Amino acid sequence: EFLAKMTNGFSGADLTEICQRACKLAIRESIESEIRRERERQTNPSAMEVEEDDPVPEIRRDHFEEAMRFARRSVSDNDIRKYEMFAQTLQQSRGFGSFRFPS
Amino acid sequence: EFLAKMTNGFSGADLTEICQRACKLAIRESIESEIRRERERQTNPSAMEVEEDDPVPEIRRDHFEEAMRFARRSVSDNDIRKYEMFAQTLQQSRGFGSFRFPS
Repeated sequence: EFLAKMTNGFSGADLTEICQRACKLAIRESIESEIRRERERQTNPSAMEVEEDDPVPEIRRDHFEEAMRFARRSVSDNDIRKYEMFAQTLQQSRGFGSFRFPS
Repeated sequence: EFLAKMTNGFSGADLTEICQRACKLAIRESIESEIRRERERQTNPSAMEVEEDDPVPEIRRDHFEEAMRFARRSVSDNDIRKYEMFAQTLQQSRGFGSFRFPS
């Protein structure tokens, strides 16, 4: 809900990217963990991995807060202004309005 | 009031003409009467003009109904459409609308 009143003029095809961006960032943190989990120096067989790491089982908040910094509105202000000018080029009761019938 | 809901898209400078048109038509009927009032044939001095004619002491309805037939809208539909497009080129809350404050 905080993402709602922060992204005002974003199109629907744009905030479907920032969740794919935060997904991509969390996969980057997961493979980052799995490239150093097997990189154990003085790898003792004692104290086995019966407790798993499980570093990122879901998207955290700072993944969103980092992926949100690359947000970008696709449509400009000049094209939403173009479609509003097309809505008024369309009629939408282009005329009198608010009349009544004789008794 | 019947002239109101009959002249819809007339400008204010246009129905100030049709009352000058009905005035001009009633003056035409008044001088029409005064060009035949003094044109009495077999003009007897008996039965004097102690009762005046007074043919048109005000504008009648058919003066309006005849002058209304030469009504003409000055502004077109393309220029009222131009000013509405200028109203939307103007902002008039060109944006979000309808937000609230946190509790």
